[PDB]
Order: sequence, then structure tokens, then C-alpha cells
Amino acid sequence: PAPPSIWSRIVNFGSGWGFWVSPSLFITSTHVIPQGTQEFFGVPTKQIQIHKSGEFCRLRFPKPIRTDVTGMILEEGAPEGTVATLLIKRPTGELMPLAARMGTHATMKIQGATVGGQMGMLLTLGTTPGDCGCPYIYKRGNDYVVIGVHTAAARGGNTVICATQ
Ligand SMILES: CCOC(=O)CC[C@H](C[C@@H]1CCNC1=O)NC(=O)[C@@H](CC(=O)[C@@H](NC(=O)c1cc(C)on1)C(C)C)Cc1ccc(F)cc1
Repeated sequence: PAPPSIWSRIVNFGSGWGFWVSPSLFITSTHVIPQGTQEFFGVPTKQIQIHKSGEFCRLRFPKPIRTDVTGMILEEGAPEGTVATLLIKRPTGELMPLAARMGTHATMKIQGATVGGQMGMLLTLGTTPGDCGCPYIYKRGNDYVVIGVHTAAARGGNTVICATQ
């Protein structure tokens, strides 16, 4: 499960979703970002500072946009064995948190491409196309930590991939 504040940060972004780590820090997947728009949330792309590390896409805006959200902790993956939660929203509005025991951090070969991220293993419906960009989060003490965004889900198994950095 997750609090309603963490869920509010997830917003539709092109083919998938994106997560407001802070009023001005927006993370998403490289596969889902729209490649034809010169504006994001009314802010010109010329003012936005984008840094991409594989399928992890980082958007820094000049001004704060979502002043309602507190700034969370963003880190490169979670300790091996950490049971994280994949907060995937669906178009219908249904909320579908999935429990995923994170695993090895590594550079992977996904469909002939190279992706830095962390493997995960879903526990006990599943992920689908249009889910990339949704965040992985786990609770550390009393603080919430986001570790990456969804990127792929190997077929013939419950292996999921959490792009990082
Ligand atoms: C093209 C449409 O694009 C989208 O809509 C993005 C959403 C889907 C969501 C998947 C979709 C289903 N369940 C899910 O969670 N993502 C992808 O399709 C990715 C490919 C896979 O998931 C493949 N996985 C692996 O190759 C793979 C290999 C290992 C190892 O782990 N995963 C296939 C499962 C489709 C796209 C991709 C390609 C090359 C990369 F560098 C990085 C990413």
C-alpha cells in the first residue's frame, strides 16, 4: 500500500506515467517521454534541464510546479532483498500497487539495448505496456525512498526492471 500523497505525484506522461519527486523534479522513462512537444506542463523544454541515464529520465524545471508535494529521497536502487512497491496507475484510474523484492543492480541487455537499473521479482495481476515511468518506492524508517521507474518486464516470468540513476 502507499499514502495518498505519494500516489498524487504519479501523472500521465506520453505513452506512460511520471513521478514528481519534488515540486520541480520530475522523473519518467525514456521510452514514454513525448519526442515532439516543445512544452511540458506549460514550461518550455528550453527551460527544462533533462538528464537521461539509460531509461531513467530526469526533468528539472526552473520554477516549482507541484508545491503541494514534499521533496522525497531519490536513490540509485535499493539494497538487494528490499521489498519495494511498484506504484502503477492504470488509465481507468485504478491504483495497482505491486510488491517486488528488488535484486541485483546491473547493466542489462533489453531488446538489444543497454539499460542501467535493478532487477525485481513480483510477489503473487501483473505489469503491462503503458506502465513504464511508474515509480518504485520502499519505506525506510519513517521516510519514503523512490529508487527508479519501471522499464521492462521479462516474459515467461515475474522479473521486472527498475531503471535507476
Ligand atoms: C514498445 C512499447 O513501449 C512501452 O509501452 C513501454 C512499456 C513496457 C512495459 C512492459 C511490457 C510488459 N510488462 C511490462 O512491464 N516496456 C517495454 O516494452 C520494454 C521492453 C520489454 O518490456 C520486454 N522485456 C525485456 O526485454 C526484458 C529482458 C529482461 C532480462 O527483462 N526484461 C518485453 C517484456 C516486452 C521497452 C524497452 C526496450 C528496450 C530497453 F532497453 C528498455 C525498455
